[PDB]
Amino acid sequence: VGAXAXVXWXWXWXWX
Amino acid sequence: VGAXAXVXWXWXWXWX
Ligand SMILES: [K+]
Ligand SMILES: [K+]
Ligand SMILES: [K+]
Repeated sequence: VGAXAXVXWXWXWXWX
Repeated sequence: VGAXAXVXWXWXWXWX
């Protein structure tokens, strides 16, 4: 849990 | 739904 790549909030593919 | 900012796969804070 923290910052980097995977899932959660930020930049990439999913929902606005 | 698609690319840009929000929730889902990619970079920023969460899990992975
Ligand atoms: K992430
Ligand atoms: K999106
Ligand atoms: K995201």
